[PDB]
Amino acid sequence: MDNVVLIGKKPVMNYVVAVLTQLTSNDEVIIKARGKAINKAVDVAEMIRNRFIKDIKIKKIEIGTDKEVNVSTIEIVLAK
Repeated sequence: MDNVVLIGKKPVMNYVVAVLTQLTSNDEVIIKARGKAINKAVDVAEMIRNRFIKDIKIKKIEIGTDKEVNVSTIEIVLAK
């Protein structure tokens, strides 16, 4: 399995646990989200950083647009 966590409609805590799960086998985890879930992706990354793995570093943040309608995307890479 890869190291990506797709942030969608589930409650923030579910993704916080999914990110912790990925961080058990990887030193890097990629959080991706689109549209209104972008703010939840940031909440998730901030929670990991603030409360669980305080030494965690944000290796990369990239924004873009996906698809007859455009939708904003964010990708946040967390690294130990």
